Amino acid sequence: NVTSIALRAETWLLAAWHVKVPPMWLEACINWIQEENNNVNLSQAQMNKQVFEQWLLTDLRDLEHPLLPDGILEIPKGELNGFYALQINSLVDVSQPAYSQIQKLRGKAQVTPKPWEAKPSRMLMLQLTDGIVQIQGMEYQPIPILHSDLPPGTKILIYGNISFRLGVLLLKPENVKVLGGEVDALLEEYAQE
Repeated sequence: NVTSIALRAETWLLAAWHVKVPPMWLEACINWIQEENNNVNLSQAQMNKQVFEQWLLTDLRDLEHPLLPDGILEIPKGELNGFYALQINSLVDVSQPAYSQIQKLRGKAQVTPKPWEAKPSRMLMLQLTDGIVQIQGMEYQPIPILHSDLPPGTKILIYGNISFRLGVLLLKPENVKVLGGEVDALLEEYAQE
């Protein structure tokens, strides 16, 4: 009964959202959901939905379930292929701060060229994790769906062919989908700074 529920929920999580979870966490999650709803007989569809929502609010470190390939941090330059439903511990634009510093360092008939210099585009740097390893994700090309206010713990789907350099993923719009969620436990950490 319970294992059947777990197997169907696990298949659904992977099939629908590319989410991968440890069986021990999953069965405990199902038990917890039944005890919360005071209902032992929720439909599979409703159980699937609530399990996914619990996952979105879960700190991936709790799962102790590796997602990323072993050796991504050791290869100086390469490409990552696959679907990874990861977690954003935090993010910040690194472009504006660097540009700012440079500006200060910049300053410190007759015609004079005044060669247009547009504002360097936003550069979001994400501190990512699958709960086991931590890696960085750079906004290599504009990715509007991402923004500096996404809460710590936000779950994000990283997929396709992704180039990486020195432990940093060079993310492009076609490699990202925001799944949402947040980790309350983490919101307490970064909201202090």
